Amino acid sequence: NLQNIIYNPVIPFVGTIPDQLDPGTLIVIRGHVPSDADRFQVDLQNGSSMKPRADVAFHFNPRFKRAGCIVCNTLINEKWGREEITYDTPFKREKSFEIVIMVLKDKFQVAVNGKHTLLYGHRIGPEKIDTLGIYGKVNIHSIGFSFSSD
Amino acid sequence: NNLQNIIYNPVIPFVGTIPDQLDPGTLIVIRGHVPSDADRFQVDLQNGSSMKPRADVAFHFNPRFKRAGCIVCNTLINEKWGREEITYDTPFKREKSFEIVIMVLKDKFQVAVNGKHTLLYGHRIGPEKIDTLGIYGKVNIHSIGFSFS
Ligand SMILES: OC[C@H]1O[C@@H](O[C@H]2[C@H](O)[C@@H](O)[C@H](O)O[C@@H]2CO)[C@H](O)[C@@H](O)[C@H]1O
Ligand SMILES: OC[C@H]1O[C@@H](O[C@H]2[C@H](O)[C@@H](O)[C@H](O)O[C@@H]2CO)[C@H](O)[C@@H](O)[C@H]1O
Ligand SMILES: [Cl-]
Ligand SMILES: [Cl-]
Ligand SMILES: [Cl-]
Repeated sequence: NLQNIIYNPVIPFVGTIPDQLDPGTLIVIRGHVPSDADRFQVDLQNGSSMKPRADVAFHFNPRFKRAGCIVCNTLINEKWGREEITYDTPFKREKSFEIVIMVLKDKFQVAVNGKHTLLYGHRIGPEKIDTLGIYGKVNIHSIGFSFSSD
Repeated sequence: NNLQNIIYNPVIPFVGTIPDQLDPGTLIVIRGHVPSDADRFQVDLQNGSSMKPRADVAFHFNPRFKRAGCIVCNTLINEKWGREEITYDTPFKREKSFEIVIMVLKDKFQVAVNGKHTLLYGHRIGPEKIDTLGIYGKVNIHSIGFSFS
């Protein structure tokens, strides 16, 4: 059911999501971490404004320093909320990945390389998300959606 | 019989509490028969048993028998149905017995009937929210049991 919106995008990438993130929607992102990455992020946004910065419903932020971790959070009206830090991370420098974000009624579920990684409860209604951004030190092969509606 | 909380010949419609969480690898095993004149039946994995307002249905597994037959799968959230996922390759038949095995995975249900893979259904509600098994419609149930993880 997977409809890619882009292949091999320049980073940072900001694109419109062409349908609503209804429960059962999948987001699939394939890419590769450069050898000298410190971090990258996948942001599910309400719009693409820079000034002031668009709300980030779901900020998914792998960080590579020390033992590595993933930080998840939400940006509302240019303020970050409570960090949810996952210390069990599958990402590594100079390694390829496939991220699958499953949109559920109450939360996102993320799996990497076919293995569950983390959950993150909705803080912004997922119906408000219309934009996906990818930022930081990462190579992206593809970004696709499997919409519930299709 | 390694199954757990086995019930025979429940009264239909059946609404029962699932006796443990639907963790990955959990099985729900339902043996029964399709009446000769069935239109449809359903197996519903529900968040509670409220009738009004109607409990959320994480997984509605709905064999339909008109025309060439099919299985409709869907989810009910806050009393509204989502987009149907229709399986046209259906193993069910009027007057035929079945054994349904629902395997719960972290990201989907995997359903087999009489030992044959039937369909996949990706989660729309987290399966940890499911505490209730409903069986409704034109169907005969011989047994229900579970294999937990
Ligand atoms: O919360 C996501 C957000 O983190 C910012 O950095 C935080 C940092 O994670 C924390 O350990 C420190 O105590 O506060 C910092 C200031 O906000 C990042 O700057 C931002 O890009 C997001 O990743
Ligand atoms: O989707 C499950 C749901 O279907 C309802 O019937 C649908 C029907 O399948 C569809 O063809 C039509 O467009 O809308 C009907 C109402 O949503 C059933 O009423 C319900 O019991 C479930 O089986
Ligand atoms: Cl940021
Ligand atoms: Cl949920
Ligand atoms: Cl119904």
